[PDB]
Amino acid sequence: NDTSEVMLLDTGWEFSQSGTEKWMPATVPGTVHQDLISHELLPNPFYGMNEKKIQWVENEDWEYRTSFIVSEEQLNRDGIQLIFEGLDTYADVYLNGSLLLKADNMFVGYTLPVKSVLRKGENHLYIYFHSPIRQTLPQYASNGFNYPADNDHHEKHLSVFSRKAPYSYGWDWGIRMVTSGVWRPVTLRFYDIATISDYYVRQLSLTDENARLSNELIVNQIVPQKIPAEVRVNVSLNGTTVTEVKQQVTLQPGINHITLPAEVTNPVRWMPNGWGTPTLYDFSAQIACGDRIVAEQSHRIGLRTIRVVNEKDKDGESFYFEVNGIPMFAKGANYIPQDALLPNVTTERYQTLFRDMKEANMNMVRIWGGGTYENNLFYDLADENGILVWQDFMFACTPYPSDPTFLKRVEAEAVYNIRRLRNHASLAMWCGNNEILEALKYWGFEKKFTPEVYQGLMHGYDKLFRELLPSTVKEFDSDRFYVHSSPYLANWGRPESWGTGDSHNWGVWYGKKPFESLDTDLPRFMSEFGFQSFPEMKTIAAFAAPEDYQIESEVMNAHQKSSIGNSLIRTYMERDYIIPESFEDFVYVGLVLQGQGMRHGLEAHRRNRPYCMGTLYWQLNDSWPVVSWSSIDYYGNWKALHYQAKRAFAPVLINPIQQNDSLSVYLISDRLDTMEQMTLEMKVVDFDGKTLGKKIQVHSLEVPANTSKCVYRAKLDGWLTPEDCRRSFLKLILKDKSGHQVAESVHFFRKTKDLQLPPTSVSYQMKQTDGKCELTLFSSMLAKDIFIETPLQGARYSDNFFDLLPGERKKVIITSPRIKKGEELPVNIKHIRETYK
Ligand SMILES: OC[C@@H]1[C@@H](O)[C@H](O)[C@H](O)c2[nH]c(CNc3ccccc3)c[n+]21
Ligand SMILES: [Br-]
Ligand SMILES: [Br-]
Ligand SMILES: [Br-]
Ligand SMILES: [Br-]
Ligand SMILES: [Br-]
Repeated sequence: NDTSEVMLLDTGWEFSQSGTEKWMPATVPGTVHQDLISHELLPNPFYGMNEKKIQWVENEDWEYRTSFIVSEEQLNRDGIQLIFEGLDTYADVYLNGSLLLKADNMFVGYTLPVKSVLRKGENHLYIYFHSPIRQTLPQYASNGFNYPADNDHHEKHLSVFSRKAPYSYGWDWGIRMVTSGVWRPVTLRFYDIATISDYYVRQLSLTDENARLSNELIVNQIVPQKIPAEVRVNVSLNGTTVTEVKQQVTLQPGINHITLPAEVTNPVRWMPNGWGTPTLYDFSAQIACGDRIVAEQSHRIGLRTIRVVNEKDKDGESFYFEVNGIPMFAKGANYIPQDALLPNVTTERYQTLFRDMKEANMNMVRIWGGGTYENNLFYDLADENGILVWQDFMFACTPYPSDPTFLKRVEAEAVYNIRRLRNHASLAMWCGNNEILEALKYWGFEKKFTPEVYQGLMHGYDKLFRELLPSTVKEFDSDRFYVHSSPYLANWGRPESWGTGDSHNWGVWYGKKPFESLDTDLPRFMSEFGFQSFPEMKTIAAFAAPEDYQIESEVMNAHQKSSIGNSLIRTYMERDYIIPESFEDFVYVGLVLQGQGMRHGLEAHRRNRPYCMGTLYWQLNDSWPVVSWSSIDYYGNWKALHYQAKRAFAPVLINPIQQNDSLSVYLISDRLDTMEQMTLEMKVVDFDGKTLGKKIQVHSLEVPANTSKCVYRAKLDGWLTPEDCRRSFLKLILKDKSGHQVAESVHFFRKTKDLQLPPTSVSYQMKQTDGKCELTLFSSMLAKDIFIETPLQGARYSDNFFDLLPGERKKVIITSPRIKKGEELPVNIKHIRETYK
């Protein structure tokens, strides 16, 4: 890119428990815990009851060291800069006898001038990590009260004192592994003249005819002389220059601010998943001094507008996203860290997770505030997949300190990550925290703390979430939306508040409300709602024994962290399904349950646009093997919920909704084009495959762009008897003028437990080659909610958790790199009727 040389300090690292004098090889970026595991100095933290057996680690201090060589030629470069993209958390960094840095915030990258401290030959780097617990014990003792952070799984709630990933201290789906280490890369850059400290491509305006941009560079010049330079910006698309601009300057020692306007005529816009291509331009800034390009930085840039509209209206206060001027109904999920040990998350795992969102027709992900500001790769993948990103700051569920030192650390991370992320097309909004305002209003505090301490907490809220964070966003990301808290007003126990802003409706699960309540309890935007399930058996076998297999054994409860657990799964299951006697069948039906109940809500929210303008379910993914609200387990396996979210988020959806012994059929489209001259066709089919009555035809339908509309209503009485309702289903297709199918749905008229399901044999043929299995499935009679189960971790399915309709063949492709020709894939097909006698 330029004349600099970058040395990655990713080898030759060793670590030691402080005070032992024993050193072992370590992997950096990494964690103390992984380094221990890799020498069998911890048990598999995820296996069994082993969580208690790993806790001692957080009490020790840990040292890391490496050495490296610098040449006489490198040492004579104008500048040499050591960069820590991440240190978790309290780290004293020494290089060749110099204390370079006393680090104290996991979420901040540190850039350090080191030329004057480096030596020709061997150079020695030592990092001392103070235990974040022992570091903060004296701070807690001075505080005189315990912050109410119930997800911090320790008697003393020390999490609140440290700018360290909240979930690391435990959460209601997570293991406590309070880890330390060099968690993101370390980089030594040898360079001449200057580095580009920041490059911000600021969009000033965008219309169909012109995008106007301001390229804002901050250049740190490291030599004593004034240096003539030319700044150049090249804008390209797919390798071809679109526009190019330049500016002469003379760079002064220290910081220089440079602004170059650029325009792209007839811009090709970045569109979200579902509405087109997520086009990205390549913007490259260079600093040229004489012949040499001494510094260069590039960003991929998406040209689009995002506006969050949050305005008083007749229904209360709206909360929705307008993308490229068009209201966009949000479809997605809440994202949590993908591992207890962040650096174990590989490039491949990030890529697969985005394939999983894109394939489920999502257009939004919330990076929830108990995790981390995600790495650059996460955002690059969001940009290239058309997925909008809601980014919480990293504060969740408790009030936090607001003393001057604490607020300076926070300001440092807010500036760092805002500048880090603000060039991403995907980045859509910032949210000050998760549930802290709700917590302060509703969760009991005025009777847990003195009135003085409670008042302090309330003024402390404002200092951080209503002043410091919104001011920082206004300064560094001024055209992006900020809201101080999610949910900002609406509270799930208070119906009167549901028309105001975004909701976390935990009436389902925590309030024990039936899934049917999601049809009536409607929000303006659902930013959280959820339901737990045990993960499938091959994941259970990664973490439990057949002994170790009851819903409330020590081990199952050890793998449940919500305030209840596993009893609640059984309670809800009983409402809708016959509860199976075996543990394996109970796991299967609980997957089915979570998928069917949650998709009922996803459909209610889309059906009720424009009152409701988004749904993000809790939660996408898992950080370890566990029972949780996730749609995808720790090993990448889609639960039923993920297949059902795909179906519910389909661009065009036929949604039959039955209430009060009556059926309505809604046609729901997130297409940018209107469909004309459409025909809905339906027919009742019993479980043996025989049609009941005649086909019903609704012709001449239009499905306008971005709308949900009722096209058919019929009372059940006079049409089907209670007996038929238990013994048949409705098949629904939507087709264009010429008979081409654009959508299909199936409807059942009774709860699954009330269906008279025939005993049946799902048979299959298989064609297996390397990487691939093609199965053809057949059953003469209905097989309900079939699960095609294979022991192969992370195998992918074209479909799963679907009703196999009577006498109707169904092709399913299974893929995995570990599918070998001639070593046939174990396949177990389960279905509802098989689970009881
Ligand atoms: O409990 C599941 C999820 C959480 O993991 C996550 O923090 C997410 O923001 C969230 N919000 C709630 C609702 N609020 C509470 C539930 C239980 C105890 C305290 C608060 C539930 N959940
Ligand atoms: Br330097
Ligand atoms: Br520097
Ligand atoms: Br300047
Ligand atoms: Br605010
Ligand atoms: Br009904």
